[PDB]
Amino acid sequence: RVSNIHIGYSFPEWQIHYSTGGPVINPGSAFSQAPWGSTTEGTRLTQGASEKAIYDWSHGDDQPGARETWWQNNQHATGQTDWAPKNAHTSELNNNVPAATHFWKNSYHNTFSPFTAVDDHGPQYPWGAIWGKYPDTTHKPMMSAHA
Amino acid sequence: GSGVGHSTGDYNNRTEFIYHGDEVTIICHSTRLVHINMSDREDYIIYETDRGPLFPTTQDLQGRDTLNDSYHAKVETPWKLLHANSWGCWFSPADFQQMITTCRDIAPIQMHQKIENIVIKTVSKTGTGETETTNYNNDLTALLQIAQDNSNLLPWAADNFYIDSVGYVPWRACKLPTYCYHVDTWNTIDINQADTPNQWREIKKGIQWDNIQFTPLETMINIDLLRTGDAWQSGNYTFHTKPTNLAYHWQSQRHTGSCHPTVAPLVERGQGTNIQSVNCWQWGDRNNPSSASTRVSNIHIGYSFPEWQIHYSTGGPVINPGSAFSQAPWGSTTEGTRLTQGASEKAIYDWSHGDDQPGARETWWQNNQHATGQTDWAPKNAHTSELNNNVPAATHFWKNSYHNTFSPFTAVDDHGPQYPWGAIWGKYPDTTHKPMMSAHAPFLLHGPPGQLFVKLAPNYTDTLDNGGITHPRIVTYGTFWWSGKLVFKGKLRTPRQWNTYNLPSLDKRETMKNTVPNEVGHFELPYMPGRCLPNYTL
Amino acid sequence: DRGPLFPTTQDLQGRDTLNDSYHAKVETPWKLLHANSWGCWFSPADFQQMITTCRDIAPIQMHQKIENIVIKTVSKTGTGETETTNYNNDLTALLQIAQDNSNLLPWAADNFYIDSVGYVPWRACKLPTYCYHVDTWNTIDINQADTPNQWREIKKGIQWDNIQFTPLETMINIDLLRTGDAWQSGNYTFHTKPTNLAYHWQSQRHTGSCHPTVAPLVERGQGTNIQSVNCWQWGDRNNPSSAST
Amino acid sequence: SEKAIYDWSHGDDQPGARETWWQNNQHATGQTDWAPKNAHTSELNNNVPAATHFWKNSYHNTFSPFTAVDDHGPQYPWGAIWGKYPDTTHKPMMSAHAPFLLHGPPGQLFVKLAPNYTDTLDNGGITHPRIVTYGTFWWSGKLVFKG
Amino acid sequence: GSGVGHSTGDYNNRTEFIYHGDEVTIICHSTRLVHINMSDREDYIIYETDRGPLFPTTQDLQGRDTLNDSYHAKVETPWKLLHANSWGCWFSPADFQQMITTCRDIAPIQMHQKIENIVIKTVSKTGTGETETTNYNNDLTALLQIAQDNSNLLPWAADNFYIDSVGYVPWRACKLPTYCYHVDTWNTIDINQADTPNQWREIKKGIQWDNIQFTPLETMINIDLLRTGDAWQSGNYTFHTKPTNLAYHWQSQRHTGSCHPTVAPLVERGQGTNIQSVNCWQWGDRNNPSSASTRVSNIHIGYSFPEWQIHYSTGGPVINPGSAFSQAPWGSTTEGTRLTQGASEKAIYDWSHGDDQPGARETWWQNNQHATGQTDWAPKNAHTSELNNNVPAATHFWKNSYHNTFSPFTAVDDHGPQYPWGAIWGKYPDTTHKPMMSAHAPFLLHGPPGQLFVKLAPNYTDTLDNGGITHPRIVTYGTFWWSGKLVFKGKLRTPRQWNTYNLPSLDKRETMKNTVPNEVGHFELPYMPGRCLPNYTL
Repeated sequence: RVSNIHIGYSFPEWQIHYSTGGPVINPGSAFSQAPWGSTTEGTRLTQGASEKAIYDWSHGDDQPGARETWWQNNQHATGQTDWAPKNAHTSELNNNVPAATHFWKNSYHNTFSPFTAVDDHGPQYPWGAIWGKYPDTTHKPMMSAHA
Repeated sequence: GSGVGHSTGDYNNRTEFIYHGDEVTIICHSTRLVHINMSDREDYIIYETDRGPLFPTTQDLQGRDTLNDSYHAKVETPWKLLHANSWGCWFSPADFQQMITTCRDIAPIQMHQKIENIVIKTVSKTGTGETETTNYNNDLTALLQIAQDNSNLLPWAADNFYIDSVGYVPWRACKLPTYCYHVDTWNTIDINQADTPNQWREIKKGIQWDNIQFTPLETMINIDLLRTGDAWQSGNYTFHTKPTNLAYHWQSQRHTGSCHPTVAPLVERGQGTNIQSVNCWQWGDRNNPSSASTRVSNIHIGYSFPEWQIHYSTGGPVINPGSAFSQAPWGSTTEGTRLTQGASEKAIYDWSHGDDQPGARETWWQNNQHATGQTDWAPKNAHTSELNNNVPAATHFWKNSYHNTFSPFTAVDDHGPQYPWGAIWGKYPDTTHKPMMSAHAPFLLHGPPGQLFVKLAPNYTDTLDNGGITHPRIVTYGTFWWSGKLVFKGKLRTPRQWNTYNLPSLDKRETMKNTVPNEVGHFELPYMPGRCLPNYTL
Repeated sequence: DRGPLFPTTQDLQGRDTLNDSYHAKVETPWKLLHANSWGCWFSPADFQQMITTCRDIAPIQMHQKIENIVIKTVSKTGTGETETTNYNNDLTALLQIAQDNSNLLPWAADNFYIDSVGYVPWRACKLPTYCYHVDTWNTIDINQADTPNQWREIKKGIQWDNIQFTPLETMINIDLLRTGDAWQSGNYTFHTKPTNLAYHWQSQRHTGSCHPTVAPLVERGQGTNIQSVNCWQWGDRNNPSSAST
Repeated sequence: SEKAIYDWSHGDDQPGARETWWQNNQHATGQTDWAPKNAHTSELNNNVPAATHFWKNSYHNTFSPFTAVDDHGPQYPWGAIWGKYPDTTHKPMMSAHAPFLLHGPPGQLFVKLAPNYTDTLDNGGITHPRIVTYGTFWWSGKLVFKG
Repeated sequence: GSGVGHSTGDYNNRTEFIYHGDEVTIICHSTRLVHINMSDREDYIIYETDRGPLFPTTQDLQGRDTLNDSYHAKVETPWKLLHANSWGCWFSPADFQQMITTCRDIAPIQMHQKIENIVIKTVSKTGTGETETTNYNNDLTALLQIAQDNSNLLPWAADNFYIDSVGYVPWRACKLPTYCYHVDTWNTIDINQADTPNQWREIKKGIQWDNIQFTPLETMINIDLLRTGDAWQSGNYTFHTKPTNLAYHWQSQRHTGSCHPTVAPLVERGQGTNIQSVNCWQWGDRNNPSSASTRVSNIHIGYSFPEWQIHYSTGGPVINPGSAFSQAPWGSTTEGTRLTQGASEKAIYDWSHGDDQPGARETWWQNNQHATGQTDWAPKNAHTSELNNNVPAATHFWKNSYHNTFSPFTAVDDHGPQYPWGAIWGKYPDTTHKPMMSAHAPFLLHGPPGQLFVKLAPNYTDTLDNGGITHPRIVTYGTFWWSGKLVFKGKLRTPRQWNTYNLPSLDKRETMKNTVPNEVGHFELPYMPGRCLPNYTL
């Protein structure tokens, strides 16, 4: 049914950009893999632009001389979850059900469009950065991937 | 005076066009009689739904059939929702033609609305058997209760996406849809599986109860109780938005800018020749040939998108729309082969909304046929590795791909207003990134016009026991008169060309006699696009 | 016509169809004069002066003039071999000038064909003729269901029903000038943003805090990345914690 | 990358021929992202991906809300200084050639010689000869920049 | 400054639409380049003319062929006449569409005009044989002489009935017709004779010399001599007239008033039945049946006239027009059988006026096809002696008569404006009884806009002898730029109906591509009627 906007967008993930400085990750949008069966214990699905913090005794860690890891799947954001292997597209949208041909299951594409409403990570305690810096470029980013 | 026997309002449904230099002010009046009856229950309820019709129970279509899922979970309220959001509510067919002929762009300015001439009465069946007699007699002391939600505390259900609104025809009575809104539920269908391909399976299905949000209207907003002699005023509402363009754009990326230098033809019906060697900016490392196909440009008009993109979300599968464009250049026609590819859309509507006969639903499929400059259809595009004087090889050329070419350079354009059935306005989501443009309603609002809820207060019998088991109530219905005024402003249109235009008419699929009433009074409102006249983009 | 090097055959199976210049225009008797280009306003040393000494720049205001108008006619009396031509003034003759301020006419001065006033100040210049596109469908199908590795044209031609034809005479006021009078543009003020005159060399791995390392002890020695550090990593990954992720 | 084709009237050495200058944009190395060289993998964790779950050769559009990017900038001699926005609901975010996009661009200036007819113009349309005429005028302009 | 090398004017040809509430102000600018050359002679002359082509020299068609007489007698003057009277002069096709779409009625308000940028030059042929060379070189001292006739002392020749006016296309050069006017002559042809029937004979033919009136312009009005550096102003002219209605009327005498009482149909596609016994005013002594055919009415719409009425006058045979109406209800069609009966008219026009190709003349026959309410065609009417409950006998009924039913009761309606070629205004005759309405031009004026005369002063050689035999003069021609501004005012039109209109377009006989220029630049202006939209009369 028609709608004015779309919530979320697929992105090739994890996108490895080989740049002039070296390979990097190009992030996708933040979302929870919980609707798809992800859990901290058991099978972990990293797909949601999840991130891990590595920290030591000086920053919020229990014992000296070791580093502790906290992996945050962003588990409360379930409305934004769009994961490209699960999406499909068909050629014609009508009263007929598509054929085996004219249906494409497995593609990875970037659906970010003028219609997409999306949402960022937000503040992460303790370890998240509060602020960040814009680059000076003709096109500034629309939103931040961490801070 | 005021009381039982004095009328609280009058009937005004008519439009006004105020012309001053380079400015048009349209004042739309709409008055409708609304037939309301007692709620199915006095309680809020929350329930899951079935999948829907034509959802697969088997693997035989191997998942391609799962687009049919309507499954969801809602909280249904005793309240009814009354909104005017649609074009056919405010305009008659001749008023909308007047607007789209004489105006360049338009925006809504301010709005207010009223409810008055409230009548409530009860049904008493004394028939006691065959040849049964019913009596309809007033309850002078009885309450219609009205709640306007100004601060938008309640979830937004009035988007006109189910075309449930006040009627289009002024002299007919109307009925309101029941208000209800979604609750959090996971619906995740896996059509692509590692172990077992060509299968579909549901991973997580059900209501998520832990964080569920349940909001009654009683706790959120003040409710006004009205009797037969008093009336209700909305107050003024002011839109904050941008005008929408009433002209369609025919120019593609090769219809804009300076055209390639040519040698004019000497005779009649002769064609010019492109000069081979010219000064040009070319893309890539290419001088030969320097052609209009490859030359630099500041912008690009249109973008490809995977279409139709089926997004399997936490709530279920959805369509992720592409840009609106006409498939006519590729041979699409309403009759014959239909190409749905342009982000086309169909309206389903009934006798209450612009339909000819009662008891049936009519369908209007709009291919957006005037927008031919924006048309970009991914199977037809290609890409090559090197752009130079050489023609690419079989390798280094990719024909069939589906990609999203939306970039910083793309200039694109929306659907625009659709008469009768299109929504006038819509609501932004609150997210860090707001959408750049709307896929249906021409105007997205941060605060949209407040939602207006209407309900009949219950009339109990004498047997209410406080225990909960027996709370009968006497059958009751009511009617009230809804008035509203919406003001638009726009820019006056003047001829930019020598030759005559094609002024907005009736789509070839419609004829004039089906627009006017019948021997029995049946007629349907015609379709008109909000953009019926061409103009230059750049 | 299509243009040079457009395929007439299927031998290159559609890959050759990028060469299409086909279009449809309305050509006007008017000539177009614009200064839009960098080489018009700056000399090579002036542009070097600017890009050396400035961070960013934007245009502010502009005006222009036309004057010292001379019009004359050609008279060939030669009547055969050893032909003589005479160039003599018409004192009463008109140059007509139209400035389009409200942008009612289609926009043809983009400098994409590099047709502009000359770059060299001491040389004479000639203007391109003004013309603009009309609505036409050109749709080539290089990807077909029935017959692959083919190309076919679906819709080709001018769309006459809604066509727009705008003369300058009806849209804008035209000024007629004789040899003694001159023409002024009036002032024009740009509204825009500055553009940055510095290029950026930093990639996504040249920005931000660099990975912690152990500095080299000797000359031409290279530092070593510390294996275990505090970091924010993408995904569920501590090992290795690298500048890549 | 883009190439300019220009003649003696515009910055060219010899008359009667056209010269070509291909500009690879060679100073902008930080922005370089070339799709055949990028890759994406399914899971990002301490494990190295398998042969499956790694996709080398794809071509996708990674433009996202997070991307900071940068345009061509001014090109001497031949680059356009300004350009025109299209009127559409979504205006482009940045220009692919001219450094400055304008809503109203500088007005277009049109020039024509009025016709000088002979005495034989017949009003019928068949014969309207006109005497061969040419002209010269001097164009002056002043453009002000600030930076 | 001013002199040889300074231009005296600028080119403005464009229209402006000023909208204020219920009022429209249209300001039309028109500027044209006029090519003028030396007069055929510097003297006035007076001469008779031949009959014309296809006039009978024999009795074989027994007089029916004598309608072809063009015979007359004129006084031809060296002056040329320049008038803007026509619709196609002031409006472009899109401007006229804008007007007739958005306005109810309109009238011209004020007008002024100019002449400037005067160039005069001479032709010198030195070729002296084959391969001849001509030189075109300025005479800086030479005179264009201009005479505006404000008081209307000269006979009125600018009626645009020969469609000789300033050109319709702004970018093309124009040429003026020579001014000349009739002198008194008797032409009387007798097609009905007592002695010898089925013959034709001329009684009195020739110029009547005794009372003849000969008026030069030199004696009547002041003449302005202009050189290349000076320019000419008209002064302001103000029209005094009434607006003309831009809506056509479809209602006949049986489409007006209260309709006969009927019983509505119960089903779909059923038709109602007229109630047999009703209260009515009937004509005559008649109650049975009381039918919509016979019932009283205050007025009558339309009148029959003998048509085509050929009036044999003292000047020759003429057509006496009937009222304008459509023959479409009777089965007339442009293709197929054409019925000319409605006071229809044809325009003959050339490349200079709205025609596609040079060297040929194109014809447009306008049946007035939107006016169907006024249609009264005498062969179809009948009359009977008694009007009562009895049906008339074979006697007392007259079928085939041709009579003029114009009466005090008749309401009738004129042609209205015809684009491009119709005259805007006309001139009243001075007679004791002025006509009630016009047969062509929408506006009849007492003082019409003054006639403007233009002439090149003669350039003699040195051989002028004062004896009259030798007065050679050097071949000279000129060009000047004519500017004018005509202001119109009218009433804004608003929708009176629910359903959409048919907005003014292009006649089925025209297509859009013939309106726009060609590969070689050939195009023709489309026909539009000034009344393209319906409205209720009474």
